[PDB]
Amino acid sequence: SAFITFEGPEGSGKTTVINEVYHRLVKDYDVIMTREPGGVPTGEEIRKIVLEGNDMDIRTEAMLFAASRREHLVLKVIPALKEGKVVLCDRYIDSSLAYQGYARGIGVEEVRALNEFAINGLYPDLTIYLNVSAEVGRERIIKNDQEDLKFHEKVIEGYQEIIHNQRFKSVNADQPLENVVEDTYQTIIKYLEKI
Amino acid sequence: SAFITFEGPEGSGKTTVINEVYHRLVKDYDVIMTREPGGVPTGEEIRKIVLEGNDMDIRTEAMLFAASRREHLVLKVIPALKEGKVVLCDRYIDSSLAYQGYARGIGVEEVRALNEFAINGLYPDLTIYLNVSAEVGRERIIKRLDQEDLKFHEKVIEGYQEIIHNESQRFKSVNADQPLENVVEDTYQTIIKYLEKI
Ligand SMILES: Cc1cn([C@H]2CCCN([C@@H](CC(C)C)c3ccc(C(=O)O)c(Oc4cccc(Cl)c4)c3F)C2)c(=O)[nH]c1=O
Ligand SMILES: Cc1cn([C@H]2CCCN([C@@H](CC(C)C)c3ccc(C(=O)O)c(Oc4cccc(Cl)c4)c3F)C2)c(=O)[nH]c1=O
Repeated sequence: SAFITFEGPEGSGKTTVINEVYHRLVKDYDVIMTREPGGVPTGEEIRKIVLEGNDMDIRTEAMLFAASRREHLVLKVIPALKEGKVVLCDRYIDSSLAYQGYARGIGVEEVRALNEFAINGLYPDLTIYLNVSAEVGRERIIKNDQEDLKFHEKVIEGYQEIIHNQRFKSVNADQPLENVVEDTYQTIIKYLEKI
Repeated sequence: SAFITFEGPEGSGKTTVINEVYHRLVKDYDVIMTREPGGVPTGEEIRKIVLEGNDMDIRTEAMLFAASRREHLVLKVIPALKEGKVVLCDRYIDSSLAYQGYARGIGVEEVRALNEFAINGLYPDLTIYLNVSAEVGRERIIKRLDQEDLKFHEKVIEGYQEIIHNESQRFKSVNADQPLENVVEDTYQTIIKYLEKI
């Protein structure tokens, strides 16, 4: 079994990368693709509260992302890992650290303590960080507003901080998407072939 | 002026909602309600080709929906917007993305390329998505369905979910699982808030 998370800002090619890597890994592994809340009923109800939120307090929002994360982990991820699956998970603890911790300004250490309560030591085996520059990410976002640009920059600064302070494998996401996919696939295969 | 589209699967109460919201808005705004082809002659003739189709190729069907869309946009929508009107439109690009792109399986990116050729930058100012769960929607549709109809209905909803996830800024999702009086009220309030923001 392997619990592989994928992290990055928007415009990092993360959607293309996880989907193409899934289509390649499925030939050899029992693999699933998921994202929180991932169809888990309690998580889905929590997601409704977050998305129906009118100017929700940022700490309440962080605690709801954390509760959705625990439900998804306990009812979807852990059962799949027990079946020996390779779990490809789009966003996990590091998204809360970059978005709630850094970009929203709650503080990375405070959001870490919250998320460590939520995951109770179940950190990923491998975390792919799609390392995109703010400028390349901006162009992909436009294809797919000073405040929006500044928020995108802060998310990237937050990710740069989290990795500055073992499971992380940084992939150059400024390359064309074909190369980002190949490098991510090779990084995952190298890990899985080591058990 | 404002160009407002309404989207949703069948069973979302979309017909009832737009007609009721339109009736209330008419008292206060220079507003019109339309849908494609909406009486535009070329659009009506294209509509006949689509509805008389005998197992029509899904790509041909998409191009005809896009051709009706442009004729309606050029002849009805754009002149009304130039006259300063609020235009309420029942189904637009996102219907093609969810139905032809996702549910019929041509591909959302391919159908978006087709429809961007048709609308030539005229995306809605606001799109109201009547967000119904597959289960409530099914129950409204019955107010049983075969396995092919349920699966198609579920794919349309999945498609809309994916389209709204990748382009949130334009969309305002209204909970359509609520009784229709509340869906009407939430939609009306969302629109008033937007129009007063102009
Ligand atoms: C996992 C994680 C993500 N993110 C960000 C990532 C960028 C997208 N962003 C929002 C944007 C919208 C509010 C405009 C966003 C976008 C889409 C959705 C949806 O599922 O449709 C969504 O809902 C969710 C998602 C996950 C859990 C719950 Cl409970 C609700 C959502 F929150 C959430 C954090 O900030 N922290 C985190 O831990
Ligand atoms: C705008 C749009 C809608 N839809 C769907 C939505 C659900 C209804 N659905 C059909 C069902 C019938 C075949 C049983 C359906 C139902 C009624 C009619 C009519 O006008 O009476 C109809 O004709 C049209 C409608 C619009 C343009 C043209 Cl050209 C022909 C029609 F197609 C069409 C797409 O799929 N893509 C799109 O872009």
